[PDB]
Amino acid sequence: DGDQMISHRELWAKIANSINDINEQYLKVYEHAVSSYTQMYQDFSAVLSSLAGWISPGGNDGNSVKLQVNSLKKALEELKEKYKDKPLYPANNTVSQEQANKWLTELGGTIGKVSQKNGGYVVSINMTPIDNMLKSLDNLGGNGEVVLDNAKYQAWNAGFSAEDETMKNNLQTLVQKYSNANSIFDNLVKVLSSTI
Amino acid sequence: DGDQMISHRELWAKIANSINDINEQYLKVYEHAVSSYTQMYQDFSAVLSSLAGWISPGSVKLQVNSLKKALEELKEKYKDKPLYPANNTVSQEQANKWLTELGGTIGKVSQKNGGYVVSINMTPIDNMLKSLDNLGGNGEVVLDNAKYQAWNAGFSAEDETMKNNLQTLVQKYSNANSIFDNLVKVLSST
Repeated sequence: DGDQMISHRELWAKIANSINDINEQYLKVYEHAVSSYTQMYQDFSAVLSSLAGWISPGGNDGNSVKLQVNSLKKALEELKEKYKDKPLYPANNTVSQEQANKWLTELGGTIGKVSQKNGGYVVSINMTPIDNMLKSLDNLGGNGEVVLDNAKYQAWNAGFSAEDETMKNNLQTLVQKYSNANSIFDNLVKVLSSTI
Repeated sequence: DGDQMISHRELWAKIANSINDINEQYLKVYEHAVSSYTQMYQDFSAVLSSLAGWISPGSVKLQVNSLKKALEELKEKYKDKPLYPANNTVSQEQANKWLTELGGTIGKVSQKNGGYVVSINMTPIDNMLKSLDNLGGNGEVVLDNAKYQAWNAGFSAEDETMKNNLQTLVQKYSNANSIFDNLVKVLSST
């Protein structure tokens, strides 16, 4: 109904109510999701740095690689256990199942995963790239340091860097979605100051 | 002021005026800048599609004068085909607003007259012309195999910058439509 009148003063408060609702239920949700994933990937970036001390030349001739997988497996698993309790959304407590499912679609099923903490749910960080690394590590043969000829170190590192490339692509699109979310908020502010 | 009454009908009109303004002043500006830069690179493929015939054994010999006549023609065709605005000029303050939005790597603020435009940054085309210079030669050059790889690597690096310059603009434009789409959605039903 277009005849419904509203004061300029009532309109200012309704705008400030909608803006605050958006920043609280959309902007700050997107920012913390980006926040949690960079810090997750930053800790994984610390394991790639420590990977240098876990790979040295080995073998009879010396062309091969001697990767201590137990040290690398230990670091990737501690990274998993660190972020079981650090979800993308929400930042505090839990929310309903459909609220966790609504923000799973908005963020992406690849980046996040809906989990129940008993009663309430969260959108936890999807650790599929890390878990894919661990089982490929688990299949390398032996339960310790493995001598990897350049042909089969070629195959493992190609898949290891791919799961690393996945988390970067995941972080890139999460950063881009937050960039557009801030731009939608910015435009939504200018469109409403247009009324006065 | 604060006590003046407004109808829901008047609010719809003030919002439709802004969505129209955003389409004319933001989306269609992106649509033209993407197209104008796309036409240039598609024309740059000329010096590219002719590179194979301009290379032959000598060592390696390269027709630099032909490789240079075509690049200097590419700058002439887009000397006055700017990225923003599509027509006439704008303010310099208005032009710098879009130079930052599109990045100083693809745009370049120029003073056409009293007004300003954001022209296409032909620095990669300039970069290749200056290294085609340093090669020397009467009009055709014969190069050591070590330069031809050194030169062809840096030349293809300038083409790779224009390729990444284009798709970066293509994704910035597609994200602009994504912002406009969701901007209407939350406004269509707040």
